[PDB]
Amino acid sequence: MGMKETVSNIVTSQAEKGGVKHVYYVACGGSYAAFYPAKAFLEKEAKALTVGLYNSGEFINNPPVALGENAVVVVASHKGNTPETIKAAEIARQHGAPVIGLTWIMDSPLVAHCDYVETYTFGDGKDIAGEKTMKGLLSAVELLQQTEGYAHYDDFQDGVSKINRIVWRACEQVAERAQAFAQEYKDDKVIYTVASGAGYGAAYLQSICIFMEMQWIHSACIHSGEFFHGPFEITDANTPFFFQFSEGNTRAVDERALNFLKKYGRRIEVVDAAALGLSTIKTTVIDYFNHSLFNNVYPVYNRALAEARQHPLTTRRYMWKVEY
Amino acid sequence: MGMKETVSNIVTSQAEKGGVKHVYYVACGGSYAAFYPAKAFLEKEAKALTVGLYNSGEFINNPPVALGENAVVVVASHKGNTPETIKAAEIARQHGAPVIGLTWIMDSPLVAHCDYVETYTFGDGKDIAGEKTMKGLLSAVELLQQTEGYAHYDDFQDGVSKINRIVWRACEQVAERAQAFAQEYKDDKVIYTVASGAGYGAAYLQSICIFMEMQWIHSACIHSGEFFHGPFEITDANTPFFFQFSEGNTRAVDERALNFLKKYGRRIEVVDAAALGLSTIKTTVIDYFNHSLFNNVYPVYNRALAEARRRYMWKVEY
Ligand SMILES: [Mg+2]
Ligand SMILES: [Mg+2]
Repeated sequence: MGMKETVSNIVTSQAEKGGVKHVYYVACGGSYAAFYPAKAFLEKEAKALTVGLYNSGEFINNPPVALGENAVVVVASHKGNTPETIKAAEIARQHGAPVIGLTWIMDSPLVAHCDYVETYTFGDGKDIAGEKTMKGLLSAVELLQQTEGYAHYDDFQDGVSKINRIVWRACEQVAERAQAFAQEYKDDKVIYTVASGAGYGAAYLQSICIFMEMQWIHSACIHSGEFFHGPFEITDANTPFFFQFSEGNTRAVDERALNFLKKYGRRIEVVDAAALGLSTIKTTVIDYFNHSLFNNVYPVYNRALAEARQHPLTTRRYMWKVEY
Repeated sequence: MGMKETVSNIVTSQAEKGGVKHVYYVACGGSYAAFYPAKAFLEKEAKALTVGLYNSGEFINNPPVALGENAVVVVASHKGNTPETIKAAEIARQHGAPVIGLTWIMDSPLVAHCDYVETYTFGDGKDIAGEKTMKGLLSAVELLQQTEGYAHYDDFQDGVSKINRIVWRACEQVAERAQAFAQEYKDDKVIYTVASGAGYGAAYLQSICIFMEMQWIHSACIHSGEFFHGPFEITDANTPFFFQFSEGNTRAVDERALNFLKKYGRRIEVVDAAALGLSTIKTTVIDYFNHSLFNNVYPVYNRALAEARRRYMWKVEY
């Protein structure tokens, strides 16, 4: 790891200042959700490190008081020119926090405001062990490991060594179902997403990818636990559900939600990490690999849906500059 | 006992165990959203205390390793019978974490599983200074004050002393707009909510109230700062936006998002904290009072909407 080395440098420099006590992940768009696994990892595993996950806009208007020499700030920007994210790195450096930047473009303006820069694999055919989300997690595993010890580091590196094969085989495996999925939902206008736990970020991104295909109403990305309380999303609209079924410690919540939806006869596309072979990653760390699986399989489904859908030229279609 | 005394007993009791290092807020449904401000408070203000906000089902299936003698867990259930929340209190005591319970029902099962119980004001004419969201926050302000010190404790107490009158006055103030809102939106099926910062919880809860009236599609509750980066929730559905315009540190984020929506000719109902008298609270602490304000003014709009308008008969968990 580049990350192992980076964190080792940071842990050395800040020792005299009282150590790393706080980690802040800061990004917008698809870079924000990509750090959700790092946030979930530190919340689950840490005893003496705090973690905060911020949109760049909220961070620079309302930075925490702990921002200082005992904080590390990890910023991400695919192209390295998001103005709010650059200001975050700058505000961090002016408070004496070391900044790690994550970017595809090493020339970018962002780089000039980072103490350390890490890049990632990108595009069709990429190695998943080196992708943006995995680098964000590796920052968290190395900060924990090098400050207080991480009981399951070797299981984790075992996981990193398996995820790429798992994902490539999963994408092949969903191909026929994706086609059928496309025919079944090509005439819907709105679809809900459901998820829980450390892969939720991937579901949130998928909810926005569906929105970008369907372009009608941006629907709620429902946490699985929330069906059992108060209102639930079953009405005369007959909206279908795109259901992220996780491996790991929140699988029991997901199963309870899936059974609920089944008792109401809903239309549900289930995408099950267990059915896609995640289960060879050990129980200790499998929660943290859900995101990399789903986020790299959903494009197969999204491509099929797009291709199954053609629009009259009388229908206005929208495009955006989306932040990877 | 009240929060000040309850926290003193905890600091005393965990003194010889390493003291209190982590706070977990754990609830479901409306009680989850109600602890958003507490979480926001500790993440902004604490240098040495960690904070987590969990739904009970998540917490009981995936509890943090730091759950133990240096954690305080604050659980809330209005009727004190939500099973997941009770299980959360029990798991927390079994790990040796002091458990503070918030409930309206003082003989609920939940009380059997907490070390301390606090209650709150509820119902029309309640004192806002004692409402559930405010006891959540006060738990956080006392935890911070008695462990680490808090620079704005007195400003905070001042805010607490003002919020009741601010709220009941704002309720009267919006009454006529609420009627006009109900007429402009009575034929819509879906409406988005938009908010930022320490009061996001109240917008989330409003998203759920709108859906309970409209009963078509549960739409996104949009963070203001996500309208700076595409994609944007602007389509030919022409969905309107119920916009929570906060006072305090993220008011500039809100203002940018509102100007964007205006530039796009969207249909927007603006509820503005600065228009509704919140600005009497010191800017050092005003972020934390947005929730109490919006949460208590929304009902006026919601009742007007329902009046102006087979049904699903969902019950809310307060
Ligand atoms: Mg629900
Ligand atoms: Mg956006």
